[PDB]
Amino acid sequence: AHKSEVAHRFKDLGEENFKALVLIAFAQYLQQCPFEDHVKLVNEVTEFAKTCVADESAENCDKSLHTLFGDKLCTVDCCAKQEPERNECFLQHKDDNPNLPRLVRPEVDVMCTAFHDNEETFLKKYLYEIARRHPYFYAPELLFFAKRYKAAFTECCQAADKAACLLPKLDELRDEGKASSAKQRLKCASLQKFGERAFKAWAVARLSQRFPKAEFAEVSKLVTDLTKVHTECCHGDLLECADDRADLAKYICENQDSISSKLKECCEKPLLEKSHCIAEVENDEMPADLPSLAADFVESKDVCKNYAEAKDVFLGMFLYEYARRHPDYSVVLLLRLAKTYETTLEKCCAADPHECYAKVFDEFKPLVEEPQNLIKQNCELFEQLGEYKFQNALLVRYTKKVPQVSTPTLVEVSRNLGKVGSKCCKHPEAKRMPCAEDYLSVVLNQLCVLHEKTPVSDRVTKCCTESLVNRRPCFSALEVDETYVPKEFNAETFTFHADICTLSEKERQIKKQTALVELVKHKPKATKEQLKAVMDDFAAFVEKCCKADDKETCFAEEGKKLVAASQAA
Repeated sequence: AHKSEVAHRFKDLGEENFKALVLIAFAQYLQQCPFEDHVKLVNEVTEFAKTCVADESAENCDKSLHTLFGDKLCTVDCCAKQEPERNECFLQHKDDNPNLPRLVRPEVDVMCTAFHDNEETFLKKYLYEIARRHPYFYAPELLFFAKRYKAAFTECCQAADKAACLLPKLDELRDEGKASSAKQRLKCASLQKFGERAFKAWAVARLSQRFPKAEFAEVSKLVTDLTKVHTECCHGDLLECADDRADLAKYICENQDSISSKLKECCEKPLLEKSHCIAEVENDEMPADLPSLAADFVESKDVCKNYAEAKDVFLGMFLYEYARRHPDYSVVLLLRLAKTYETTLEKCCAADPHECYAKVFDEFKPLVEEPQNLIKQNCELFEQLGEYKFQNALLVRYTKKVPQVSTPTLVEVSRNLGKVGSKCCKHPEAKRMPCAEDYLSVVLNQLCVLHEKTPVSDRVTKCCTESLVNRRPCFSALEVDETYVPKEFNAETFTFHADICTLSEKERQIKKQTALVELVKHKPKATKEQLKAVMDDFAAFVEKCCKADDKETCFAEEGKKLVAASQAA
């Protein structure tokens, strides 16, 4: 009996997780609102929520969570709209690249002092700042990040060397957070742009790979519940999303016996760690005697009838049975193979159907080989180059493909592309295609959503809108764009300053990679040798001025000589 929905979620979630998730919701709905205004609205909804728990029939306790949350957000556009369209307004204002200050961390002493001052406020500020910069962050998972963040401060602020303790695990939480955010961003793009059916296929493939002993009926139930959780989170219904995720972890842990032998120690963890664990569990071992797919899906005389009479269950079963047998294939490849199976059946069943669809698996061969070769070639390139130089190679390659894309986006995307080598090439080859290609889908989706805000490349739009599961081959097949009009060297392109001499290795790299993008934009048809000449000359230029007696003056004078020697080469 859910008479009051805010009381229902408050009871299910507990006060602490309830008010954290309301804060996340508000910061993702209005990314530009100051922290103090948000905390004020959160405390008010929490106090009102308590009245509802005290009396579900009290005034306004029957209101939808959107009506209640939107009303408080509108106490500080969308606010002129009624609550079927007001929520859609808020959601659609979400900004993947908000114009917000770069979050710089102060000295370790200053942080530990602010933490000891008010631990609750310190943690709220962490939630607020991450959620406003990542408006699709998987909300229950952000609660896990905040728990680990607090634990790092609790422990390390009482150590002898507080920075030697604290900073490595903050940096790990920061990097892990941006990876988690990108992964969830792909789920939200899948659901919002390509619909529930696309996400459900994705979930069937992913869960069948991980839980290959599970029966189809079990996988389907898990897929239905998982789709509901992410539909809610991606639609900003964060309290429901977190509640249903906990129910799902509970269901899975109550049914390990029929799902996976690998869930044993995930299901012993506390609430948040348990759900985090299940979502990252290693694939279970597949059952030993699995029959060839050919019998039921290729060589039965009933394929066309079953495909016509029971299309969704039939193709779902095909994907389940194919994916559970192929932990070595990427998820997007399995979805490609499922689409190919479906299209071949549509053609064959309308034409000797039995002879036609007897050869369906023969079309899978080129689809399987293309990613295998892509990964083999790039992993050996990564072997001889290393992460940084591999990034440089991909940066040039992708700038040539889509030169209209903004330089910061090209730099961030390509650096993330390069990290696939350190992430996946080291793995044994069996796990290497799912590692590499499913991570590429996350990073290309970052390109898609960063570009969608300010569209400039027709080919990016084309690859991003045509077909989710074909995106990576789409981008891989692009060659150098001959229609781009090259950029002229201007003042913003170059002219370097003495601040470059003391940057972190990471910021030094980013600034050199930024310059690399710009001179590719200047001559998109430049060969590797020409790019290397100009970049070594820029390198020679940065070392001379950094160690000159008079920095900033060297940078101004030789900086003009550099752009002159670059536009000449």
